[PDB]
Amino acid sequence: VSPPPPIADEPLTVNTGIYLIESYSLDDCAETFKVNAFLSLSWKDRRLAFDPVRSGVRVKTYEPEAIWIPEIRFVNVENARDADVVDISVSPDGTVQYLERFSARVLSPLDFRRYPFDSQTLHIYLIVRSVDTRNIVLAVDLEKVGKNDDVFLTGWDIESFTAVVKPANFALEDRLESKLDYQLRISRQYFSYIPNIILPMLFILFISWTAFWSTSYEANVTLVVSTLIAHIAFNILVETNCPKTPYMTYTGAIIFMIYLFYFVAVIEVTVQHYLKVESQPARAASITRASRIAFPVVFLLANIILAFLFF
Amino acid sequence: VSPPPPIADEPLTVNTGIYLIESYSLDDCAETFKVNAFLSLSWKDRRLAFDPVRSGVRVKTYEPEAIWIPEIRFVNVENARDADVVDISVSPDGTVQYLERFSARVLSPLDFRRYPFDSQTLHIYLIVRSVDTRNIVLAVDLEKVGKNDDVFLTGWDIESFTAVVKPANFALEDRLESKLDYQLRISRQYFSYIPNIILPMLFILFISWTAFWSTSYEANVTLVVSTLIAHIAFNILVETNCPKTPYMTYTGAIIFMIYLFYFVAVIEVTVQHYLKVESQPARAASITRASRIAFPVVFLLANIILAFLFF
Amino acid sequence: VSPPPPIADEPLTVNTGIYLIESYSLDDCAETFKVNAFLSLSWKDRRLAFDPVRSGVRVKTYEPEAIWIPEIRFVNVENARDADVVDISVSPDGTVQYLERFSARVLSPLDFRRYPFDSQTLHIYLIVRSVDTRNIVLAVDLEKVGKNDDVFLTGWDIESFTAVVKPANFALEDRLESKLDYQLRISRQYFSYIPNIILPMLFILFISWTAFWSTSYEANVTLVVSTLIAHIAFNILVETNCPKTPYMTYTGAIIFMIYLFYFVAVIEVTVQHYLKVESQPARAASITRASRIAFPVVFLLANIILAFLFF
Amino acid sequence: VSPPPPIADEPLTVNTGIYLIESYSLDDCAETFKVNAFLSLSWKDRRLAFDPVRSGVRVKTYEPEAIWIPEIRFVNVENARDADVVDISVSPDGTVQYLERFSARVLSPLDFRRYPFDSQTLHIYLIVRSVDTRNIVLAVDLEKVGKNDDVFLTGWDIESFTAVVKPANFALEDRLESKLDYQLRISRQYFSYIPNIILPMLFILFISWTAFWSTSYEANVTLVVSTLIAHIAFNILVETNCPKTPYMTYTGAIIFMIYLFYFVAVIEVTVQHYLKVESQPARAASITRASRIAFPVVFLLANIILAFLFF
Amino acid sequence: VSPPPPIADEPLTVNTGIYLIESYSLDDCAETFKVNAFLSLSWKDRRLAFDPVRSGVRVKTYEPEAIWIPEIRFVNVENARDADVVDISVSPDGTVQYLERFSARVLSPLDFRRYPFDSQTLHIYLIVRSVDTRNIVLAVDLEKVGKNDDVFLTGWDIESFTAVVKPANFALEDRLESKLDYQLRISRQYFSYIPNIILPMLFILFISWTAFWSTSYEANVTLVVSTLIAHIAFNILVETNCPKTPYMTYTGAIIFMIYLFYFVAVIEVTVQHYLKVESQPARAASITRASRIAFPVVFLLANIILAFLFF
Ligand SMILES: [Cl-]
Ligand SMILES: [Cl-]
Ligand SMILES: [Cl-]
Ligand SMILES: [Cl-]
Ligand SMILES: [Cl-]
Ligand code: NA
Repeated sequence: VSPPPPIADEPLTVNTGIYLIESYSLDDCAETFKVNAFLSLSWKDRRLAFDPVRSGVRVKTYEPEAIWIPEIRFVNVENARDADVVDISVSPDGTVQYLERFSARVLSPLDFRRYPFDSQTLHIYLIVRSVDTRNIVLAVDLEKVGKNDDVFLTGWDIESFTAVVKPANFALEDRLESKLDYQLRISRQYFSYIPNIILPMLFILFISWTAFWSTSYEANVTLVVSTLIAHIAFNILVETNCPKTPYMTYTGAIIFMIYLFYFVAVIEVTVQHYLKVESQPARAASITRASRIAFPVVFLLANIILAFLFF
Repeated sequence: VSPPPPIADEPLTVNTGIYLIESYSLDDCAETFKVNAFLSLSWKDRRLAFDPVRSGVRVKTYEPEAIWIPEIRFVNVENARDADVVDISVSPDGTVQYLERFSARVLSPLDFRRYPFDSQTLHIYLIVRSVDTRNIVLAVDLEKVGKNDDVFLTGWDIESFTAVVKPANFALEDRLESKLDYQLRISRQYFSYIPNIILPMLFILFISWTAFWSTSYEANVTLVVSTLIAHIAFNILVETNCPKTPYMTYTGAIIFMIYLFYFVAVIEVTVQHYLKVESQPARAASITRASRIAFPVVFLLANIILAFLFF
Repeated sequence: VSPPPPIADEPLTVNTGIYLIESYSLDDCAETFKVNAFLSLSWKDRRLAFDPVRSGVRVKTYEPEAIWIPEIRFVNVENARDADVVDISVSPDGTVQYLERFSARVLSPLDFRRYPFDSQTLHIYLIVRSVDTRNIVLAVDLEKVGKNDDVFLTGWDIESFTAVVKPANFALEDRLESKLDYQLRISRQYFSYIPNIILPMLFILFISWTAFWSTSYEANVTLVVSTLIAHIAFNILVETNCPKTPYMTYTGAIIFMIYLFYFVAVIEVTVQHYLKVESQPARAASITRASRIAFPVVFLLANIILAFLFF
Repeated sequence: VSPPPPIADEPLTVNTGIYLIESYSLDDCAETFKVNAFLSLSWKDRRLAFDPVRSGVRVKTYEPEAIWIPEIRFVNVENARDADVVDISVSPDGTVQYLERFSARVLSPLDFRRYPFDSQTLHIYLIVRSVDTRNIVLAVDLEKVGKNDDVFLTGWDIESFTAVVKPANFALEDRLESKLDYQLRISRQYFSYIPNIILPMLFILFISWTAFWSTSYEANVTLVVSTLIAHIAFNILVETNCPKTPYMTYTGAIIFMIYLFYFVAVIEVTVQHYLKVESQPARAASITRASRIAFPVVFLLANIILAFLFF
Repeated sequence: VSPPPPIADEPLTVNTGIYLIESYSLDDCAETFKVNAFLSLSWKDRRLAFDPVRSGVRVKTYEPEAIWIPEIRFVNVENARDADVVDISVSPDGTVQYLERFSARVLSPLDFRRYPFDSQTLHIYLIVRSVDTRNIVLAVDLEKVGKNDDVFLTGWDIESFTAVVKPANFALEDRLESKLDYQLRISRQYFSYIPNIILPMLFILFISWTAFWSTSYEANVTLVVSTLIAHIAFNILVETNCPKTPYMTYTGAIIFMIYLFYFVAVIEVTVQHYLKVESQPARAASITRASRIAFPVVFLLANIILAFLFF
């Protein structure tokens, strides 16, 4: 089999559609997600045309091997998609209706800057390479683009599944490629992060601030250091959940800034003790009394500034 | 091969049955489980009919390629099922009896709200897409739906395996699709969670309450902070075991509430020390004495409340 | 190809044999193990009979596709076995000698009650489904059942590999099934658990009991809490190694009971301090002196009871 | 099919090109990366030559099985590449133009000496084995070597993708082989390591130095020991991120040297206490006062020497 | 196709050779390694013989399906090798020269007794089973056994790749099996273990010994218990790197023995405090003074004994 010939010099229009059946495995570290969907292809092959009155059959059904099917591939897949042809139907005028069910691991980058209050636009790129005989061009049949209502992605809210109707036609290795952009819009469900990471992290910090109502250096040292470790435990836990970035993330900024607070609290605790030993507890008392107000305020204002910069 | 033609205008009824041989790999985080079962299919194809007298056989055995077999797929599978045809039998009246043994990774959401005292309904959705020639509809042959007695799912009690007899018929890309719902009812074996997570977590909490019978700030600080840390160790362990959720879980609520108890115990320990230093140990004594009763009671009442809200 | 015909009304006897080449990957959490073995099959197909005079050769060699082969499957495999036909030999009378080399992940439950002093019986179930023409029945050729001397399973002692000679014939989905039980007997190598988990865990426990020869509440609180924490560290480690169970395990019982010891040691340490503060160190001295003897004994006695209940 | 025959005694020149579509999964521990690219091959096969006049076609398309294709393999792949033929075009002189899309896991060693400030040269080796008929030699068509602009590798900056134009021709198992070296130049994005590992690690060390402004042995012991533990937590985190090497890495050297600082700080803390107990706090005061300056300087100096040796 | 017939009653000699292209993924816990190599097979088939002068062609090239190839398998592979035939060449005399490129996961046990100063002998066993017609016997063509210079195995030094020239001929399931032993000799690169595990572990132990120059029970309890904890962290870390063994390993012995040192240090710290409280600090002073010398010596002597027993 060879491609359908052009009537006039026109490129072949392959109408495409992706219908999500399942979405799963959004790997933050790998910046990948798995998808199970219908891929619909539609193109006119005049060689396949027939008479409905005399043939008595409105639609003719073919096996993939029997006819010419355009070689459609995904740009951003890890391995080539696992596909199973559902149906091939030919209308009397020779319009072909291809339908396959596929599953693929899609590689699409994520912006972690606003984590865990981030939204993402996942991409699925369809592509066709033009043949020497004729040029192939992709189009979106919006009728055949959608998703099942039950499509869920654990820890995410699925906003929309749409296609950018205008293909990106360009030359690659002295031939035309026609690229389509399917978009899955999702927003992270930040709920869990509040009682699991954010609040426990704030409690340990506040516990270290009780050192401002204590004169016991040994006690204070213990408070600050111990709380500090725990901060370390949470900080590390996050790095694991997260992917390394060449930029700062929201949570990353909060976590880093909290380290400075522990460092300064240690300084205060050290200073207060030094003065007490040097028999000048009145200076020490002033610093400790200032610290009781300053820390919460600065910590609080600093957070405000950060949230402003990030949102 | 093409589908059996309709006598009158009727849709084709494909009788289905799933018999579980093996159940395994219930991944809580992935919300998936693996299954190994028999899939039985039965439909009438008049073109295949014969006379037992003329033929000298009361049954006819075909190879998949030889006859028309309905394209049955699973909706909620990760990848398309691994299937091996066991047998295809034809009765003299053109009644086809298809049997395959398959294995598949089924994606079915879980409700973690009552963890680890939760029960789940796992779903296996069978589907058939109608062809241009005729409409296909699924039915349940309850005689061919079951499970082996030895079917086990590690850390779960297998309640039942049943099918919702009435299919969910609907349009998808202008073709009728017949969807069937097979249900595997399971309930979690919470036993382990008592000596592994629940009791150790209560012991560390109770140990922090011994600070209410001590005047040593340094000793008290150590008691609360250390225990808090251990609680942190346990709190983190759970999140690894359990998926991030946009709702609170039972264990999650208990764990979060316990953080508040440590926070308040630190406040009490701080308050008691402050008064002792300000040469007013009679006030301190009252608060500490109140704390000894108040803590256990409030803790206990709060759990009662939570259990009420969750069950 | 169809099944061979009966010469009287008899069922077809398929003689089986499994010879283990390799056993590996015993996953305790998954309750699975991987196996690499020879599967030998023998049945008689009179339709394949030949005169060595005419054919030239005393034994004929066929390709699987060329002749009828009984559909033998494994019941308890995760996915269908990876098999490669080593040889298919036919003797003049039509006796077929089938040899394949396969590899499979077998799902077989484990009893953790006596961990790490447990022994297991791993099962490999062979099965055949009878056809409408004739009934198929499995048999064990004990001459072809065995294992290589070099067969090892990391962290386990391989006791025996035997077959239960009598098949389990039963009806399933209105057809007969002939099931065979191959057994791999193994016992855990508990050696490692002594210097890795058991002894370090006892040392930390005994370190806490040194609080019985101290009057320093602050030092005691450190000893008991710190050591307690370490126990926690070990406790979790086990849980990672082990599977959640609906029953208590030996190690699990020891670990849980040790928590009670820390809890009571904290009580003693609290009690002793309270009395010392209430200016009654003679009562405190009696309790501490009793504790020095009571603890080891009770701990010791308790272990005895536990070992008795478990073995 | 057999190889094209030599006109004169010349070896067959196969022109090659690799165009990266996707690069992902750079595993530091495994020293591997996954790639998805176009592989282009071009050679002259006179047997396939045709006259455009009598044929009426400027090009001819063939199925892989129909013609002779040189057996090109990758040297450094884990498993043989997953390839799909995109197009095979024959020009009138019999110049074959082959194009496949492949995906492969490439094994290429990494130099960790400058981690996380290291750059790497990833290699992809193309190879062809010469046949008994004629010698096969590889060449680079620089017009067909490149990468998509959107090619990204998480946590790395992609510098260049080039080919060493001159093949490495040599003998292997008594046949000549033509080897080509494709190079992917990348440099690590060290950004993250600063707020995640480097800075937290410096803060904990500096906190240990507050012991130089304290006379409380118990507070100092706690300060150093605790901080030391945190370092330990960070040290372990790294060796998990980072592969074991037979050489020292930059971060590894910093981490190891920091251990010496804790060890010496413990000695100082011990010495200072010993003197204080021996009723000679003037000596102790001198050592502590020296330590306040010495540590930062030595630490600071030590780093310069290290950074110098490593860069 | 059937096997080549014997001229005289001789068994068929299949000359073998394995040439390592790549060696990777040495999994200590799994006791496996992955290999990518050339497998060469050479045997003589008189049915395939031809005339050089008459034919004009020195060598004839066949497709695997066209001729008889001996069924060579690997004994110790997890799954059957992924093989791709590179070339089949027939000499006039009928000597066939087969060459495939394969990749396989080899299961070969490891001796951890001297870890991390251990050397291993990895095995690759080639096997052939005889047919009813004639007996097949393997031989090593040392000219075709080797490895690429660039073959590396992360964290290991590759010593040699050799073959035991004489096969192990034996009967299994009433047929001859000819087994060959290919050996990959490797020695572990212990460098990393010194600054990563060994030295940090010694530093924490020396820090515990500073308790011998302190009279502060509270400080000593902290020193010994904390450091002890750190030791635990390292001990556990090692357990993750290593596999459970039925024997003691070198590192395992060092780690276990170090626990005894902490246990005895706690006893000393307890004893010293008890005497101080009983108003007898002169006895306490003697024990502490003895301990300072004794611990290093015994620690040092015991280590010597251990190294002697292990090497
Ligand atoms: Cl694709
Ligand atoms: Cl399916
Ligand atoms: Cl099977
Ligand atoms: Cl390849
Ligand atoms: Cl093999
Ligand atoms: Na302390």
